[PDB]
Amino acid sequence: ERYNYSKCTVVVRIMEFTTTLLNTSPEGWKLLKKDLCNTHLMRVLVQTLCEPASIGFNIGDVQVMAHLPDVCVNLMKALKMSPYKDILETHLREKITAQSIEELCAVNLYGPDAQVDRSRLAAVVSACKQLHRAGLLHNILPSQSTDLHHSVGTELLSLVYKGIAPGDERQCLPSLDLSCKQLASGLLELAFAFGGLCERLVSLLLNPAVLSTSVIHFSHGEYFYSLFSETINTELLKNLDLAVLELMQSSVDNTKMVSAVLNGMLDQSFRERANQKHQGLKLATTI
Repeated sequence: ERYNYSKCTVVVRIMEFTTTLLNTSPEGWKLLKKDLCNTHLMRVLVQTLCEPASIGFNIGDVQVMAHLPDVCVNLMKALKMSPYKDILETHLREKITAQSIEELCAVNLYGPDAQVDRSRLAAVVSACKQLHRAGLLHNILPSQSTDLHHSVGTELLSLVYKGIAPGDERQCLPSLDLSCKQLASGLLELAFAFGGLCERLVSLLLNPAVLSTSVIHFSHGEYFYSLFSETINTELLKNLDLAVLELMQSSVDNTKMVSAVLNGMLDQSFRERANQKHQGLKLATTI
């Protein structure tokens, strides 16, 4: 009860100290050469990022861990804008995230082994979101073959689009718990953390593939959109021009979908008008 909270304070402040000082100095790299031996704290940082409960976070207490990711992101960012990324770029990338990470997590199709899987799934998704927050994610992005970052577009489909569908065996449709809701949202944010997916995304939408059930049939894309509505339409809005042009023109023989998706565009656009005014007027003009 006390040793934890103490050392939690201590790590949080040492991280804060590093970032706000060993970086805010314009020639702080000389200080880095003074605090030369730091690989230790790098691994501590990354262990917190990846498995916070191991160190300090171990309290799980809402006020402290609320600010923990913010500090982590800021420190990560500082290490970006400063040199000495090699230790970052290596010691973080090649250890807490890899290609095999997504597949080796992807194996358990939300199995009854509940207390196990979505744990590390969520750990990874939170961590990667935090990375993108710091925007060092692309350094963890491995080299691919096409402008479309298969790295994450593929995990999109192979985790949800294939994942949500039991049509490969015509078994019972897997109901989603709020656990599944939040996990899916995280995965979607992941997919959308990388530019150049939306076209594939609408392809995943405007697909006349039909799901089976319970005997009724309903278009799989309709399920996918109806379920993850807010995140989808959000991201579609995030690149409104490209999505609009593709929705209009790449789409033929599309009655239900194109309608519904455009309505959703308009809707979730209006839903947030106090937040901004330059988002829908442009959407209106385009469509």
